[PDB]
Amino acid sequence: MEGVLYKWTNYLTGWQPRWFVLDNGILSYYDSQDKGSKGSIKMAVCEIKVHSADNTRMELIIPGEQHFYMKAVNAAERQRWLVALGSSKASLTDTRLVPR
Repeated sequence: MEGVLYKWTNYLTGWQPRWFVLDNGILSYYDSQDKGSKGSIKMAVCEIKVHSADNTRMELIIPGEQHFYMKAVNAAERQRWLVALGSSKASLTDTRLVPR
């Protein structure tokens, strides 16, 4: 699978588009669909977090190593990425009650 996902940089530069490519359990990310990758992550050790409130955002977390925040172009895209990235994983759902 391949396509654009936005990567959260920081509060100032915010969402920046990158080209992502999933192959053999490795999610690689490039500046543009155009020589070799400029980065990658091992899906095998990665957890994926998604909030019920939002339909495009997702968070990749490598326990003990790091956490990032991604955003698909649209809701349909995100689902597509989720199936590809996480169909083999188990899910754990938590609900939190907070002051209004």
